[PDB]
Amino acid sequence: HMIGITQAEAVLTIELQRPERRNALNSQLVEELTQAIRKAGDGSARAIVLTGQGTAFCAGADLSGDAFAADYPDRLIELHKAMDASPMPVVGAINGPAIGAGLQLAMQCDLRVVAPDAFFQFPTSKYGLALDNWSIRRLSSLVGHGRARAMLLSAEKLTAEIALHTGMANRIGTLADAQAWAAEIARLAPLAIQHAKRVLNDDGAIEEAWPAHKELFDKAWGSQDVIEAQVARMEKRPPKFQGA
Amino acid sequence: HMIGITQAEAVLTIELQRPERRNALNSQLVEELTQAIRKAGDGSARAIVLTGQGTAFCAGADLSAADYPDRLIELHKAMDASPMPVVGAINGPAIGAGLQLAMQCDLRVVAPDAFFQFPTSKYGLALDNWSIRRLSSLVGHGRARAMLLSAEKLTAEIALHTGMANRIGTLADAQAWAAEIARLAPLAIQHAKRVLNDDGAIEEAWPAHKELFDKAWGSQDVIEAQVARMEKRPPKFQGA
Amino acid sequence: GSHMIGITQAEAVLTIELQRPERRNALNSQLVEELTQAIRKAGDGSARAIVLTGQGTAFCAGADLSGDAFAADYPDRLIELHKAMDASPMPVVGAINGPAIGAGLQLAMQCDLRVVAPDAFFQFPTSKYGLALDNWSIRRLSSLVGHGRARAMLLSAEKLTAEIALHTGMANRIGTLADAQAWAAEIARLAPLAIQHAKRVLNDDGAIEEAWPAHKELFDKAWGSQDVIEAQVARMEKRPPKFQGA
Ligand SMILES: CCCCCCCCCCCCCCCCCCCC(=O)SCCNC(=O)CCNC(=O)[C@@H](O)C(C)(C)COP(=O)(O)OP(=O)(O)OC[C@H]1O[C@@H](n2cnc3c(N)ncnc32)[C@H](O)[C@@H]1OP(=O)(O)O
Repeated sequence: HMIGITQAEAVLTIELQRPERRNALNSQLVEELTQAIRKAGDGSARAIVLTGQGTAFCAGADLSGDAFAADYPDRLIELHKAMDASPMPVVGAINGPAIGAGLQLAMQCDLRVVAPDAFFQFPTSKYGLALDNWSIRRLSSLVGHGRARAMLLSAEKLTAEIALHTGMANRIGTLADAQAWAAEIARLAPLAIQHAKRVLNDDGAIEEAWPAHKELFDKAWGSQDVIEAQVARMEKRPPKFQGA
Repeated sequence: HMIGITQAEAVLTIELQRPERRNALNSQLVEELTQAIRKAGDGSARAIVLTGQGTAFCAGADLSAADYPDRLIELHKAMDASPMPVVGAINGPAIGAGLQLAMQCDLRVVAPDAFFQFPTSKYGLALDNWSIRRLSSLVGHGRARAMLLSAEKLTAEIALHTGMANRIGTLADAQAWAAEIARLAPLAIQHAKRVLNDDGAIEEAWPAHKELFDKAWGSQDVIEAQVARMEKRPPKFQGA
Repeated sequence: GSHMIGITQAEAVLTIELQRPERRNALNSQLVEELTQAIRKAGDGSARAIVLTGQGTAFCAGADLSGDAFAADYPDRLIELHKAMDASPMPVVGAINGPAIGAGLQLAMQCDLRVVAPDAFFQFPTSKYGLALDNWSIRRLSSLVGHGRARAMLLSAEKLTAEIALHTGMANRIGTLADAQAWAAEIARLAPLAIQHAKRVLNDDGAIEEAWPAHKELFDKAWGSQDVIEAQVARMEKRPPKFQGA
C-alpha cells in the first residue's frame, strides 16, 4: 500500500510512496520494503533501483513516532540484512534528501546515482541520539574519515556535489539515469557481481558495538536531552541540552 | 628476453617488453619480473621505476603456464617484501592483473591517457580479497564499488583525484621523482612501507568469499563471456 | 614564571593556544604537560568544546627538547597528552593556523575537527631524518588523506597543502581562528552525549593499533640507525646527507 514496484528489462524499480511525509520510514513502510527486497527477482529481475517519490529519497524514521518506538530498530536491522544478503545489486536513485535512517538506507545501496538537489545528513547530534557501528564505518568509507567526523559530530549536510567528490555518490543524475545504469549492470555476470558485493560489504563496516560504544549509545538514547531536542524543534526554538 | 633493466645513478628501471600483447603477463614475463625485483639493489639501487613499453602498462594476462598463478603470487610477495619504494610509471591502460601489479607499486605516476580497470564482471570472474581491499583504499570505497560491480574505468584525472595516481606525468617524471626518493634514508622508507602494506588489505578470503569465488570461476558464464566476445555479440549470462 | 600555553573562554568555547612561537610552537616536556592539564580540566568548567591553535605563523613545527630539563620523560608525557585528547568528552577543533609538522602533525590529527589556514601545510618528514612512526600516526593519516597520498607523505615526505587537505578531508574547512571558534560555538550548542558517543566510536576505527612484531623491529632499527645521526649532522652542517641504510 505504501510502495510502488515496477519492472522493465531486468530492472526492478522499488519506489517509496509516502511523499506527503517526505518518505519518512514508519513500521509499515519498513516491512513492505523488506518484503520487496526479498522477493526481488522471484522472478526475472537482475537489478533493483530503489528510489523515492516526490522531492525526498527518505527523510528518516517517522517522528510520529516509530523512531522512538522500542521494537523499531529491529525492523530497520532486518531491512538492512535483507539488502546485504540480496544477490541483486541495488542502485539507489537518490532523488532528494536522505537523512537519519534515510541516510542509512541510502548507504546500504550498492551504488548511488544522486539528484543535484539531494543532500545527506545524520542529524544525530541535534537530537541527542547515537548510531550503530555499521552506519559510522560505512559513512567513513564513503565520505572519508574527516568529513564523517564533521557529519557525525556536528550534523554537517553532505551536498550532492561533495557526495560526488568523496565517492558517496557514484554519479550525479536522475532516476532514468539510475535505471539505465542498472540495465547495464543487469546484463553483467551475476556471480561476479554477487562475489564483489559480498566481499565489499564484508570490509568490516558490519561491526558489533564495543562495550563502551553500547554504554554510550544507551546513555544517549535514554537521556532527557532526547525530549528537549524534539520539544525545541516543535517549539521552533534553540535547544538547551544538559548532557544527561 | 621479456623485460628491460637499466640504471641511472640510484634508480633501477624495469620495463615490461611485451608490447605486442600490450604487456599481458604470462608464465615467463612474471618469473622474469620476480628476479628483477629480488636482484635489485644488488646493486646500488635505492629506488625502482616500474613501467611498460608501448601504449599499455599491462592489459591483463595472455597465456597463449599451469604454475602461472604461483609465479604471480611470488611476484607480489616480492614487491611486498622488497625493501625499496617502487614508483609505477603507469604509461597506459592497467587492466586486470595489470591493475593488480600497478597497485602493488608503492607509488604511482600516471600518463594522462592511462586508465585503470577490473573488468571481472564482464567475464564472470572474481578477485582475491587484497585486490578489492587495496583498490578500495586507493579510490575510496564508493568508486571501488562502481569499478567492481560495473567494470567502470578509472581515468587518470580521477586517479589523481582519489589518490590512485600520486601524479600525472611521464616515465621521465617518474624517474625524476624516483631519484629524489633514492636520496631519502632507506630505513625510514622500509618501516613505512611494511606498516602501510599491513593496513589489513593483505586479507585471507572469508568462507562465503571463497564459495562465491569458486562458483564464479567454475561457472558456465565464464565461457559465455569468452564465446560472446569471439562472436561480437552481447552475453546472455545465466548466473550459473 | 610564565606558561607555554594560553587559555581563554568565550561562552562555552575553550580556546587553547600554543605559545612557543620563538620555536614555531615546537613541543617540549613542559608545553606537552601544560597542554595535557588544559585538556583534562576543560569542561570543569562550563565549556562544551575546545578550539586548539598555535601562536604566530606555525600551528606546531614538531619537537625541540633542547633546553628541556625533563626531555627524558617527554615520550611518555607525549603519550599521556594523546590519551587525554582521545578520552576527552569535549570535541576538539584544531585551528591549524600554520604548518603542522611531525609531532605537530600528530597533534593536528588527534583533534576531532580541523579548520585550516590557507598557508598551512601538513608533513611527516620522517624519511628526510630517517625515523619511524607509530602505527596510529600512519593509520589515522591514511584515513584522513587516503591511502594513496599517505604513501606519498610517508615515503617521500610530501607536503599536504591546505588546498589538498580540504580535498581529502584532512581539513574540514579552510578558515581563520575566529571561523574555528564560531563553528566550535555551534557544536557547543549540540547534544554532548551524541557527540561523546560518535567521537569514541570514530576513534575506535582501528587506527589505535599496537605495532606488529615486524613493525617494532623496523622501528627500532630506524631509530638506532647511524643515518639518524648523519641527517642531523648534514643539517647542522648545512649540506645534503649521505644515507647508508644502516
Ligand atoms: C548487514 C547489515 C549491516 C547494517 C545493520 C543495520 C543498520 C541499521 C541499524 C539501525 C538501528 C540503530 C538505531 C537507529 C538509529 C537511527 C534512527 C533515528 C534517525 C532518524 O532518522 S530521526 C529523524 C531525522 N529526520 C529528520 O529530522 C528530518 C528533517 N527534515 C525533514 O523532515 C524535511 O524538512 C526534509 C526531509 C529535509 C524535506 O523538507 P521539506 O520538503 O521542506 O518538507 P517539510 O515541510 O519539512 O515536511 C513535509 C512533511 O513531511 C513531514 N515529515 C518530514 N520528515 C518526517 C519524518 N522524519 N517523520 C515524520 N514526518 C516527517 C513533515 O512533518 C511535513 O508534514 P506536513 O507539515 O503535514 O506537511
